Amino acid sequence: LLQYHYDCGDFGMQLLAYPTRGRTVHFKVLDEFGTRFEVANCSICMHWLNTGEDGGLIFSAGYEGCHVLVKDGRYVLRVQLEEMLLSGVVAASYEVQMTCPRP
Amino acid sequence: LLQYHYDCGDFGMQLLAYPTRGRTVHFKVLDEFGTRFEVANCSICMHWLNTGEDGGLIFSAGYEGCHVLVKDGRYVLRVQLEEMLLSGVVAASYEVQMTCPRP
Ligand SMILES: *[C@@H]1O[C@H](CO[C@@H]2O[C@@H](C)[C@@H](O)[C@@H](O)[C@@H]2O)[C@@H](O[C@@H]2O[C@H](CO)[C@@H](O)[C@H](O)[C@H]2NC(C)=O)[C@H](O)[C@H]1NC(C)=O
Ligand SMILES: *[C@@H]1O[C@H](CO[C@@H]2O[C@@H](C)[C@@H](O)[C@@H](O)[C@@H]2O)[C@@H](O[C@@H]2O[C@H](CO)[C@@H](O)[C@H](O)[C@H]2NC(C)=O)[C@H](O)[C@H]1NC(C)=O
Repeated sequence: LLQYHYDCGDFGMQLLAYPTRGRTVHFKVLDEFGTRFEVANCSICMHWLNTGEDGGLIFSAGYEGCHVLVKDGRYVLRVQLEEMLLSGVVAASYEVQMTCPRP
Repeated sequence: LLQYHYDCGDFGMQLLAYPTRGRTVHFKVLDEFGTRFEVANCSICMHWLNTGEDGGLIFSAGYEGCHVLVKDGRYVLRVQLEEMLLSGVVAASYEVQMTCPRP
């Protein structure tokens, strides 16, 4: 499987994913219509992509960033992870709802 | 003064500005509430910043990009240009409404 978890900060949250076997990870943000948006560095939307010292991918998003929605007094962002082979095919896809503050 | 003009393309438009005396140019996109957003490379919003061969700054924006509004069957994007000194102070500010297709 794919190792992932998310942390809640003061001004935003970050999602850390660890792919195996040389695979890569693509993050896609979802809106209320189910449309999928590729995640890239975006200062206007408060989206950022970085690699950790352990070799993991880190997607950090501000609470007031693009497509982060407010429901029941909590920040919620629906992100789908696509774990892919170097050929460009998707090996596995996971969907996670980042809800801050937890639970 | 500051030299600028915009061109209408098929899928988007680009704004070209030419600052003098070593000044720099900052592009800010405006929404309907008057809030000012700094323009940077943003694949999700279809905003891009590049420098031309003549040394000018080029801001290209897709017609379906962020804050591009539809009024009277035309794409309209309100952009404010800040011409600044290397000290960080604003020397001059111009506001332009990019309307495509012209007029
Ligand atoms: C995407 O952008 C990051 C920089 O984003 C920053 O960090 C966020 C938390 C945000 O709040 C701002 O502080 C910053 O804009 C790039 O990251 C750095 O990566 C370069 C390249 O390896 C490295 O030289 C820098 O030292 C890094 N910065 C820090 C503070 O360690 C990142 O490279 C960009 N990614 C792509 C693909 O363009
Ligand atoms: C910001 O991004 C551009 C690349 O954006 C591209 O062009 C747009 C029209 C878009 O539709 C896509 O095709 C692309 O993502 C960067 O530009 C290039 O700049 C580098 C650096 O000088 C150069 O090596 C490349 O050859 C350029 N690409 C081309 C096609 O000429 C630009 O550098 C980025 N700016 C910043 C500040 O990060």
